[PDB]
Parts: sequence; C-alpha cells; structure tokens
Amino acid sequence: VQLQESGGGLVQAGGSLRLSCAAAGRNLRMYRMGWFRQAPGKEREFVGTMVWSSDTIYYADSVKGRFIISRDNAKNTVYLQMNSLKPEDTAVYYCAAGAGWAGTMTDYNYWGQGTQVTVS
Repeated sequence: VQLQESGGGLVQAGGSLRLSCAAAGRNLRMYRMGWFRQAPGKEREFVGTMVWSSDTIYYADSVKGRFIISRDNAKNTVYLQMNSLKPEDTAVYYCAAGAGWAGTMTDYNYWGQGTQVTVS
C-alpha cells in the first residue's frame, strides 16, 4: 500500500482543518486504515481507525467528539476532519495501513510521509 497525506498548515485554536490521505494498493479495501500523530519531542500516538467495509470508526479519547474520519470511495481517499482544535493538537499527522487481520490486532505496515498541523 502507498499513502500520501495532505492538508496540513497553521490554524487558530477553536478552528477546523481537513486532512486527506490518498491510498493505492493491491487489495486496498482489505486493509484497516489509521490516523496517527506525533507532537514535537513526544511519542507517536493513535488518532483513529476505519475499515473500508464499515461505517463505524474508532477514536482515541484525546480526539473523540472533535475529529471525524470519513472517506471518498471513488478517490480512495480517507479524511481526518479536525474540529474544535487545541494547541495540544499540534503534530505531524500520519496515515497508515495494515491488513485487516481479523481475530488479531492490526499491525500498521504502510505509512505516509505525514502532513504537519500547528494550532496557535
């Protein structure tokens, strides 16, 4: 799977921003897709996850109720709509893919280069 994020930039607290993750690959729709983020000097952390076969998304508590994952099927693109932004949301945001390994935890093997968001 090949991935590329876009949409990063500088935004004010309380604002909103939409990130995109374009994806290509053999059997793409069998992969679980994840958003992750790394704040400067901190450990990378999970943001949320989706599967192409379901409408149900799982979110980290840190962003649940604020960020929304959606998709455009025809464009093989996953979005992260960021709402009610806080300075602590400043980070490089990554999308990733791992085999939707059922009866086990997804191991994210494929990663984009990231898109960076600063919230003032």
